[PDB]
Amino acid sequence: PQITLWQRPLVTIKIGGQLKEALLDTGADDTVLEEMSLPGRWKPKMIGGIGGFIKVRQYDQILIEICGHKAIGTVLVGPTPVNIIGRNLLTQIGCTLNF
Amino acid sequence: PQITLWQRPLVTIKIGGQLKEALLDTGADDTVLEEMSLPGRWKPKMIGGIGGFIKVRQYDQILIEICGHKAIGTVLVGPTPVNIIGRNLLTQIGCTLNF
Ligand SMILES: O=c1oc2c(c(O)c1[C@H](c1cccc(NS(=O)(=O)c3ccccc3)c1)C1CC1)CCCCCC2
Repeated sequence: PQITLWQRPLVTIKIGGQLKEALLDTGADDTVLEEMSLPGRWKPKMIGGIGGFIKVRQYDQILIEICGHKAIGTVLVGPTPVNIIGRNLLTQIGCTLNF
Repeated sequence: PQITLWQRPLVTIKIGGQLKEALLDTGADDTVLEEMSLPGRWKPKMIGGIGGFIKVRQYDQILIEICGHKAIGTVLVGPTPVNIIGRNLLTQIGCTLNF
């Protein structure tokens, strides 16, 4: 579809059988989500934001559906203010900027 | 124009007669710039994100040139790690997100 930016670009995602809400963020390289349980083993990571660094748990090859589109890649879990969909997954669904 | 997201979406902007490079961010409500001097009165504020809150100085009605287009709007000045162009200026040059 086409999304204008007069209000926050929020979308529904289906992950692990449940529906959740997330923000489409072109400035982020990675996808970051709130504290939840995921299958498999994990590895550690530090990412910096506008207010400092945070430690996160990294999970690879997770399936996640965004507005009917399917993607499979890395997802990070940690203390974030909202769920974030970043460039790593925006490229899989073929999303672009237009002005 | 159409921009892909295989790499970071960086652009050059002109403010206060100074050249700067910035990141197009659909997730940010406002525009936040690194510590610099601007003319006028300003009000202190707190904005939060990944990692916590930061204190900034808010200036209103600042003119900015972004990739050939003029725009007017609020600008927040403070210790952000990188220059960010948010939704309040992006809407003014009619940028949309498409997939
Ligand atoms: O915190 C972040 O860290 C980074 C990026 C990013 O897009 C954010 C976001 C952000 C940005 C600007 C202002 C606000 N604060 S706000 O008031 O505009 C806001 C508050 C809550 C929710 C959304 C927006 C929040 C966070 C919401 C996700 C990516 C770009 C590069 C910078 C470093 C990483």
